[PDB]
Amino acid sequence: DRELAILATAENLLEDRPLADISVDDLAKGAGISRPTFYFYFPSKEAVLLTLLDRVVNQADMALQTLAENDRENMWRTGINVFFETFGSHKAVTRAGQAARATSVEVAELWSTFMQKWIAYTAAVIDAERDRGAAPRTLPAHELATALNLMNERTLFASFAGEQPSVPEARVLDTLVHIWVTSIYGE
Amino acid sequence: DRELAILATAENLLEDRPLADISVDDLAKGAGISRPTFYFYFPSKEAVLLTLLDRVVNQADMALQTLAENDRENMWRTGINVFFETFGSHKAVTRAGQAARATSVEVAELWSTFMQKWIAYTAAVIDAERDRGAAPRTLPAHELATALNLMNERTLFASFAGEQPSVPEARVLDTLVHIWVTSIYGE
Ligand SMILES: COc1ccc2nc(-c3noc(C4CCN(C(=O)CCC(F)(F)F)CC4)n3)sc2c1
Ligand SMILES: COc1ccc2nc(-c3noc(C4CCN(C(=O)CCC(F)(F)F)CC4)n3)sc2c1
Repeated sequence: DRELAILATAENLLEDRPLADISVDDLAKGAGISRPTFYFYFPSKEAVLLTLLDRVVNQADMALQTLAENDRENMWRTGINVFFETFGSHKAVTRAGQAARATSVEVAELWSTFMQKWIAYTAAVIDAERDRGAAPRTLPAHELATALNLMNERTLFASFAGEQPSVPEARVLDTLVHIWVTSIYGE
Repeated sequence: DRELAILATAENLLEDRPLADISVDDLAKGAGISRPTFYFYFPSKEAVLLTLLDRVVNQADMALQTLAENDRENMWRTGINVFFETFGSHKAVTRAGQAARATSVEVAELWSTFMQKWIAYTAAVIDAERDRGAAPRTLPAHELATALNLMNERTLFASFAGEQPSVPEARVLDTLVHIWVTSIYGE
């Protein structure tokens, strides 16, 4: 498709510079189409990013659903690793998509929809752990799930962007898993 | 000062709308000065926000220094509460300042400088807890401190903005304290 060519070009260019510094002409050129032909597939470069982010969050979400059809530390590590690997494989899209949350209501709403879904799935697993006697009844599961998921969002994305400060990318999985296991199973 | 009047006006208007929708004329008007007189004190509305954020982060930082000159759960709760109360007392400045991290290198660098300072202070306290035998030698203190501080940044600011998703503001302190105590003292 010309559609897939535009998406691949946008992902490539986002590795070099932000969306602000990519023109519809750059996207058309890389995709081997004219400018007006671009506007047939997407109303704006912003819509291209929204589509790229939607594919990445759906890939993470489908990978977590795959896990869910089947030791406590290794379970949480495997689950966190879906997001580490999936977002970690699409750092430029992840970075540009997180920035676009501030300027695009559609990007804000996509990110918010999936965060609510992943928080609800986390809380359901914590509740099942509590029901089976593996985890103590401490905080409300949904509030614990919210903070742990927000920690992961901020910590993954700071590490991938090499922000100062950040956990080094080679330490971020062990770091998050420790905090998830001690806070879910502790006291 | 006319300076203090501009800062107070900016903090007031940021409660109603974002910086983008506040003009130098609104700031001058509220401060009882002309437009050119405004430019005597500040080069831009962006500089006004940078100054407001600098005062708020310094107030938090001075309050934490005050604590530091003197049960483990209550210690961490008191320390987290400096940020909850200080930022919670300046929600409009906090919100606009966090958004400005994306568009102002000076705002990005202020926030990054103080986060490094608070992470280093957290890690020093964790290390002292380990040295005294109160906390086990688990993760590297500085990496644990980084993730817990990033959790607090994201969780406090989502709660204050009423984002979906967020921990309710009346639950956020208990939530963060649980995760800090179990991850610092656990295993
Ligand atoms: C085969 O058996 C298994 C194996 C693994 C496994 N993991 C499970 C799980 N439940 O909830 C979560 C979170 C989703 C959000 N999550 C995130 O980190 C979200 C990151 C973000 F997108 F938020 F930034 C972290 C894991 N994982 S159930 C399960 C069953
Ligand atoms: C009288 O005895 C006491 C009493 C309290 C007490 N608290 C201490 C402490 N050490 O590190 C921190 C963190 C700073 C960053 N922090 C944040 O939440 C930062 C929030 C952010 F700005 F990051 F968003 C959370 C507490 N607190 S030592 C101490 C000694």
